[PDB]
Amino acid sequence: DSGISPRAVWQFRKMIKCVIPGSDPFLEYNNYGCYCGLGGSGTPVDELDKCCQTHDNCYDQAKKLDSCKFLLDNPYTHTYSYSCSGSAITCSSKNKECEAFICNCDRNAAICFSKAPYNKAHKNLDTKKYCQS
Repeated sequence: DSGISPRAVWQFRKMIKCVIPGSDPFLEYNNYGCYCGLGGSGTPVDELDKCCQTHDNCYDQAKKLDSCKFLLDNPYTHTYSYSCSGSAITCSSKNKECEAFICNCDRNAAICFSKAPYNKAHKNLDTKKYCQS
């Protein structure tokens, strides 16, 4: 399997631009700390990492919904509709059950990330050293 995290799923890539400037900010939010990769272990290393853990937990909860089958197999399985004005992000009422749920996971993550300092030293942290459980 590709081992893709929620932060590589297609619509998250778009939504994160509501609050983080730049062309492809999603890349910054993959494989950072102990949790911004797929799953994770150990204690989150900073506030941004805590946001990732919660985002991961949110998608794990999503997996309990029957229409969330295949979620995280690749970036393209689920889409959804949202709008945003900075951190004012609205998940469209017309979203179906799984779509709505992951939109809300992404929204919560985007808002969390808008408040978390980006600590470059933690990008591709040595998880074998710092992320032991």
